[PDB]
Amino acid sequence: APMQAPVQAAPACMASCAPQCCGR
Repeated sequence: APMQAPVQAAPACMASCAPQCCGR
């Protein structure tokens, strides 16, 4: 049971397009 880092699910968020593709 290895402890993994959960990914907060973003809404179509991409750095290059962020923070617009991340809505805000």
